[PDB]
Amino acid sequence: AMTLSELPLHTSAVVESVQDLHANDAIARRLRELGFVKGEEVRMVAKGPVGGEPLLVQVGFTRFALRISEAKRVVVDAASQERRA
Amino acid sequence: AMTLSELPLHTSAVVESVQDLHANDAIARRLRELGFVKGEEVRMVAKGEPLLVQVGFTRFALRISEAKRVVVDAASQERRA
Ligand SMILES: [Cl-]
Ligand SMILES: [Cl-]
Ligand SMILES: [Cl-]
Ligand SMILES: [Cl-]
Ligand SMILES: [Cl-]
Ligand SMILES: [Zn+2]
Ligand SMILES: [Zn+2]
Ligand SMILES: [Zn+2]
Ligand SMILES: [Zn+2]
Repeated sequence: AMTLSELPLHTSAVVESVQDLHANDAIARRLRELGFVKGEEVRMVAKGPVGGEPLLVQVGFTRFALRISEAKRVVVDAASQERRA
Repeated sequence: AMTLSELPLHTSAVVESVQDLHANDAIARRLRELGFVKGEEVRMVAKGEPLLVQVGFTRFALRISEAKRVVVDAASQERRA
């Protein structure tokens, strides 16, 4: 499945779910609590793919800095991708 | 391959290497610089998160994704007090 860690710059996508990386995943839990839920749009604002980290992503009107390991928990719908040019 | 994230509580093991999770892995580079090198002994002192691991006289509080990068020798495991 495509994850947020692979979302190209200036591109939005619809969140499908947030998958635990391991048992009792506090990071995954925190992401869900912050708005990363099925049906909501998330966009890659800066850094990543390429460039490096952190990945600056936006949900609603709030921006978060995520390591690739953190963004990889968020599964997005690849066919919902749209370039915000 | 056995990783530090799998080292049981109060058990020690010898580091084999540090594996990148992705290309251009800065965290992996930091671990290598921190002393997680081939031949060094690492001990799981607190949990089995956070995973508190000790190298020498330094205690590192690692998350599982960070510890999973550190590969250890399975035959080198030792139960400690
Ligand atoms: Cl976590
Ligand atoms: Cl990462
Ligand atoms: Cl990194
Ligand atoms: Cl983790
Ligand atoms: Cl990480
Ligand atoms: Zn993929
Ligand atoms: Zn990274
Ligand atoms: Zn740090
Ligand atoms: Zn974790």
